[PDB]
Amino acid sequence: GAPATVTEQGEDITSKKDRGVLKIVKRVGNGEETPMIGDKVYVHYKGKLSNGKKFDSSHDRNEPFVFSLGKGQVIKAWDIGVATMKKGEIAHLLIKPEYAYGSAGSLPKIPSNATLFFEIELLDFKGE
Ligand SMILES: COc1cc2cc(c1OC)OCC[C@@H](C)n1cc(nn1)C[C@H](C)COC(=O)[C@@H]1CCCCN1C(=O)[C@H]2C1CCCCC1
Repeated sequence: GAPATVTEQGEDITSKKDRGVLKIVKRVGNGEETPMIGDKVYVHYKGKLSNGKKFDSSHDRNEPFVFSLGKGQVIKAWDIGVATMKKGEIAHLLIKPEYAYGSAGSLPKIPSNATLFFEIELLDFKGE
């Protein structure tokens, strides 16, 4: 399914080219601006352990997930991946633990050495 597809076909958007963050554009956005560091960003997402079944989803709380880009309020993979997204874009990310919660994990939700999969819809972003 979608995680395997990202493993097979996604682009590596890491600087190191260690395949730590793999991306597929699922629905193209408009604009020519991507967000830059400091911006306030609005998304809807669905996220899950890659080997898991149930999502954490913003829709389940019926409100968008807001954060500031590059300010370390979210995992390194979101800081990296959302910086590549256009407004209206839907992207799939697959993320190795080094760009998420690492060998320490983040229990109870995230175990040690967890790979993570998200679908992200970029709704909007505004400059600091
Ligand atoms: C490790 O803790 C969590 C991880 C994740 C979600 C968590 C969470 O408990 C704080 O709560 C979901 C409740 C919403 C409103 N939320 C998200 C955050 N703050 N509040 C942002 C989080 C503090 C950090 O989350 C992230 O950096 C990423 C990207 C943004 C969306 C949430 N993220 C997660 O890692 C989720 C997990 C995704 C895989 C399945 C388990 C949840």
